[PDB]
Amino acid sequence: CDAFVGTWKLVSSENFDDYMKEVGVGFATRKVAGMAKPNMIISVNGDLVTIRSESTFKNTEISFKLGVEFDEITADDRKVKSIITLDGGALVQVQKWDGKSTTIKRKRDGDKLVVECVMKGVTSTRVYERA
Ligand SMILES: COC(=O)c1sc(-c2cccs2)cc1NC(=O)/C=C\C(=O)O
Repeated sequence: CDAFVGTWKLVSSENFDDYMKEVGVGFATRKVAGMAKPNMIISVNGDLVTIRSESTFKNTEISFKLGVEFDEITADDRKVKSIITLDGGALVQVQKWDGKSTTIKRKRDGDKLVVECVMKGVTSTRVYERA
């Protein structure tokens, strides 16, 4: 996942509130998520990949190996089982909890890192560029 390594800053967000509503995120948390201007910092050390999200409002970090299930507490405070794979050159994360699932796809497109979050056909698109 060398293509993904770096510090990325948010440049656009589309349909994020509706996505969060579909997942079940509370009103106040959606408000915070909507106004935050996060950086996404991706690094690799051998077979261990780390993805950090940082803003004045919230900091999250996951460290994982491709294709190995791990436990995660999400930014919106869900406890999920996550599996991340490299699928068509994209990093694809599936989160499962309470019999539900959502997919977060991170892809490289030109100079952009495009993040697509989908649940039950509701999709948010958040685009990042190098900081
Ligand atoms: C279902 O809930 C989510 O998808 C939440 S809550 C949240 C928060 C940030 C700060 C407080 S809560 C961020 C996200 N998600 C993305 O932020 C996912 C895409 C990204 O990395 O840009």
